[PDB]
Amino acid sequence: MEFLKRSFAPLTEKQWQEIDNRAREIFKTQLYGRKFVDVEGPYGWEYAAHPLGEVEVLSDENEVVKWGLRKSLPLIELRATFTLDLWELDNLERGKPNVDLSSLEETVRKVAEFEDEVIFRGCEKSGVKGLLSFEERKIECGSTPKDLLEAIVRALSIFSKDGIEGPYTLVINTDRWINFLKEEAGKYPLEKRVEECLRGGKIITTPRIEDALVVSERGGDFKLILGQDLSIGYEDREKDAVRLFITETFTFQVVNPEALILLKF
Amino acid sequence: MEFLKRSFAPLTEKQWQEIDNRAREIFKTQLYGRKFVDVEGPYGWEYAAHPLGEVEVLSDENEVVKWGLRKSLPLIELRATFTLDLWELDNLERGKPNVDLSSLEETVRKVAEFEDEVIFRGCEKSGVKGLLSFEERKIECGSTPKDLLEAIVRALSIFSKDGIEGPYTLVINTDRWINFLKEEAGKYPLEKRVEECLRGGKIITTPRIEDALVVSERGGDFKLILGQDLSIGYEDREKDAVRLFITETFTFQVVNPEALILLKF
Amino acid sequence: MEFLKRSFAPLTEKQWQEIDNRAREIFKTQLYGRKFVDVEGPYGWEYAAHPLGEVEVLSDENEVVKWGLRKSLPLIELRATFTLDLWELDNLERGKPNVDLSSLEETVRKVAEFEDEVIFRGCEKSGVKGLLSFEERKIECGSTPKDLLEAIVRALSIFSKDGIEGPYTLVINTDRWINFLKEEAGKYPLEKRVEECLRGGKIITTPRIEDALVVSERGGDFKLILGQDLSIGYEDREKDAVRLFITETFTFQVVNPEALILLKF
Ligand SMILES: Cc1cc2nc3c(=O)[nH]c(=O)nc-3n(C[C@H](O)[C@H](O)[C@H](O)CO)c2cc1C
Ligand SMILES: Cc1cc2nc3c(=O)[nH]c(=O)nc-3n(C[C@H](O)[C@H](O)[C@H](O)CO)c2cc1C
Ligand SMILES: Cc1cc2nc3c(=O)[nH]c(=O)nc-3n(C[C@H](O)[C@H](O)[C@H](O)CO)c2cc1C
Repeated sequence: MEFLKRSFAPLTEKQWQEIDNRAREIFKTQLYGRKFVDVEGPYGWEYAAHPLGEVEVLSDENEVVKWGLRKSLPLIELRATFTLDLWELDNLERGKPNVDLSSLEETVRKVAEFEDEVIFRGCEKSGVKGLLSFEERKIECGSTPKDLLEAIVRALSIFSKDGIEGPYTLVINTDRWINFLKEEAGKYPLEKRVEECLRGGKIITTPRIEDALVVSERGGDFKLILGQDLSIGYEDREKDAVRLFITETFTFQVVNPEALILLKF
Repeated sequence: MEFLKRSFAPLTEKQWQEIDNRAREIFKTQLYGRKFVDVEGPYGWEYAAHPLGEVEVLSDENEVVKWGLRKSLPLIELRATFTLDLWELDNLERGKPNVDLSSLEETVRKVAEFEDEVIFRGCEKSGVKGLLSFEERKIECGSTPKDLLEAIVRALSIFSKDGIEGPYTLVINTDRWINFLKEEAGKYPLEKRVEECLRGGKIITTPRIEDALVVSERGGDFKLILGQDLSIGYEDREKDAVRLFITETFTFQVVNPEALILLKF
Repeated sequence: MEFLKRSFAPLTEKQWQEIDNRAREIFKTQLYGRKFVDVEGPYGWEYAAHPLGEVEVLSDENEVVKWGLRKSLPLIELRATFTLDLWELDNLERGKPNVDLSSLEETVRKVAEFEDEVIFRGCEKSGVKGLLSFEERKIECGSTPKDLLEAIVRALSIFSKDGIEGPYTLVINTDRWINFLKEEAGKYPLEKRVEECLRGGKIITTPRIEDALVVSERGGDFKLILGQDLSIGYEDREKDAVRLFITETFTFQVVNPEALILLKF
């Protein structure tokens, strides 16, 4: 990847490795969307659009030759920059085990948050529709631990009436889960009951939403399309610091809206 | 090519061959643009857009993460229909050499004219710019046969001052050429003089323009991009007739505007 | 060639190739002197002077030991600089076919003009004498197309009286050639007559002179001596631009002044 001009920066191999290994760890645990969707393999740094499969007509009614245009989806590209310090970085060659790298982490968190916002709520100027926008898949619930177990059993019937099968998964907030655990105290464990009602499912707690939703994981309903994965590169040299950046290119879409249910409580 | 539903029409092999061979001949001689441009090979019935290689910025000035969208060109698709007669078509099996096929020819001519209009004058709603739009490549001429020979020699100097080489070609109207031939009568032939001033070039007469232009043919300056070539297919059956159609998908662009000169007289 | 510090510039192989290929084309057609002289092979970046073969005496008349110094010609070295833009250059990796490179071309033209001026008119401070300085090889002509054909036939006799043979070539201005072509209109072609009078020669039109001259091309009368050919290198990096330069080292001389005739009209 020669468009990332790495070999013109005054660093060594050990310093490059130390920089990469720290960002990999945080990206592993802070990307919540990539836990239950599909990913389509990289195409390259020159890919530009993804086809939809239709045509719109722009000619009159009485003409002999008739014509129109094809339709597609554009990709999104991002870039974010930060700085580091050379004397502090150079203590690694004298044998120091712990070095200060706070700016890197602070930037990584914001990039992850930006990426999740599009999957959960969509983008207006690009023509993307998110999960929380389908308002014909909502059902009502209550505020006691009993209504949750009622609602799961009600949802599985609607799933069966449409032909959808496979393992099922629950995605829920964190404070509500803690409140439920506090309210149910001194009795049979609640995780066991929930997994038995799901018939061998899973629970995922996140701070990105405000209520709960239920999905199926047979495969082929939510797609994320990548051109280039997340990468780090070099920009310029200041008086006694260096400047680096992070980049990526992507888009997202939803195919079958019948494998998703929203709970309101 | 199974999207052209040919095998559901009540015809035989000889009738299909007779229909194809007549259209090929007229398409060979009525497509004037394809004589001096480049053609990029077919990509398929699902190709949708062609990339340009840029990005436009849509974020604010003070933000930490910045983003934009990629850019491309959409393709154009066309379709035209006509009808034929079964009893008249069926005399071919009794041994008749000449059959009436006038509607086919009348439709082929209009399709060819539509295709040439875009190359010579562009399309507003698709973002295409044509040859006659570059107004900084014009020079002046006169109305006598002497000024043409002066203008060619003047143009070759401007060609040499930019680094452009290769064989050269002249494209001119028809009535003006006939008038020049009438005005020069009883002297040395004019084609020989013109080709000697071009230093071994060629002359092309067409009814599509109104003046003359000079181009170079080294290769790599005018591109035509095809998805699917021109094809014939079947639609439905009327009381005692049949209905067929013609289709294609394409786009066009100009790379180096320095291999083109326009003459005004 | 390691004195051209190329590998310290933030560019890639494709960008270097794109920069070289454009300058080669313009240098090919804008160097007019190198069409009918001889070139002596490169000697290196350390060559400094070329010997003439004489000695001048600096001692008195009555002395017992007598001495002097040898004589030679010094070489000329040049350098010219320009700047380019990084974001615009970086669109080549996204797939763009046409990039802006105007400063390079504007500098190349001036370097070519500087080089031709020395061959055609000489240098005072270096001790070089040019072609248009030999005033004992001039003959007179007129302003009609007939006098040119008379003058060529007169010149070949003077050539034969000295022992000079070989193919012959005519070098002439451009506006005068166009005026001659306009004045001779409607008759036998003029290029054929001129080449027949030259007995199988060639014609070269240039904007560098004001009249015509006739030369012979048997070999060994006009020499151009090179130390290093034309080259491109890297200087420094500005805020968001880069700085590059062009260099060369040469000299020139005339051996036999009897293979050259000047026409005045
Ligand atoms: C013993 C010593 C070691 C130093 N080591 C480094 C170093 O590894 N990196 C660095 O950037 N500056 C270092 N400096 C400081 C450097 O000489 C200077 O302060 C700045 O590089 C420019 O003023 C060092 C200074 C001293 C006295
Ligand atoms: C001797 C004869 C031959 C015919 N051949 C054809 C034929 O080849 N194709 C056809 O469409 N109709 C043909 N017809 C006409 C057909 O029977 C009828 O007019 C229409 O097909 C429906 O009314 C023929 C009629 C006759 C009397
Ligand atoms: C999406 C995006 C892509 C960019 N690409 C480049 C680039 O390829 N080269 C460049 O010099 N600057 C680029 N810049 C601008 C760069 O971040 C910044 O403007 C200057 O490099 C220093 O301010 C880009 C900016 C954005 C937002």
